[PDB]
Amino acid sequence: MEMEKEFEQIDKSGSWAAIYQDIRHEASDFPSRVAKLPKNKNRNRYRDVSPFDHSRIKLHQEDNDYINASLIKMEEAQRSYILTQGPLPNTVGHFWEMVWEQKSRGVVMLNRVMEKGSLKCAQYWPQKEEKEMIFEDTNLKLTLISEDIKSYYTVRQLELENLTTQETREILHFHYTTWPDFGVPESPASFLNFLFKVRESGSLSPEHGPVVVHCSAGIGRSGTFCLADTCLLLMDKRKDPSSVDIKKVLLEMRKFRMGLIQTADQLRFSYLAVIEGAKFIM
Ligand SMILES: O=C1OC[C@@H]2N1[C@H]1CC[C@]2(O)CC1
Repeated sequence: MEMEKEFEQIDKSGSWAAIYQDIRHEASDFPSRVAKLPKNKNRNRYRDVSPFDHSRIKLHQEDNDYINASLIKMEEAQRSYILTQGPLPNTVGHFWEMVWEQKSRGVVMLNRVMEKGSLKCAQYWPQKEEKEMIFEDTNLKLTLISEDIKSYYTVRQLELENLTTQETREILHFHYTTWPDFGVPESPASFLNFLFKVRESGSLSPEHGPVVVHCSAGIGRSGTFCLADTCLLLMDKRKDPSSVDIKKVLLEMRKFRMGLIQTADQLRFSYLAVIEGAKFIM
């Protein structure tokens, strides 16, 4: 079925939970043996969210190459994404090592450091120009260059220096700051505006490594971001945009990381975002 009228048909019939459970039943199950090794316990935020072995990002290190991060490679859309958990106190150096080694231009953050009165990820970037951060375990230096605070999101320019080689690179930090502590946004308008700002920066384009996108677990809000982006790109590429099947795209993405889209409300919000976004594109 088309999307907008399939949407109204699920609303009128109140069957979002059943649709979402079907997706959960059909989703891929691949091994995640490296994630579960005892030496990696303090590298995982949640015991039930792990990268598959076949798609995990490897650190360029011989001691321990493990990070909780997955490469989502979308062949028809010609887009790739790295989805990862919010960094932990003992993985902030690994996080920036990955950004460096994968040649990423942009980092997309969809959570606040504290939500619901608890810490959802480490404070992993510097908050003042004159107070830079050094990660001694991976030999990187990170400096805040500029910050632009808007009503729904903040964009930061960062300098990452590989201290072994003295090479430097400019990284863009796109921070969506207004996702509610509970539920999903009422309108997709600010989320779509944010997506378009990330696109306009070059951070999603083939002349760079894959964008790094995270929330707390790296599957819920993060899944919504890449699902909406890929569906909109396919609607532009194809002769028949009504042939784009959001459930099929989501199942394709779940071949590369488990659990993408965590609730039926996040599934409905993803439909809403793609529907509204397709009208603005034209
Ligand atoms: O190989 C790809 O690339 C992208 C996904 N896919 C097939 C199935 C679902 C898609 O979204 C479109 C066709």
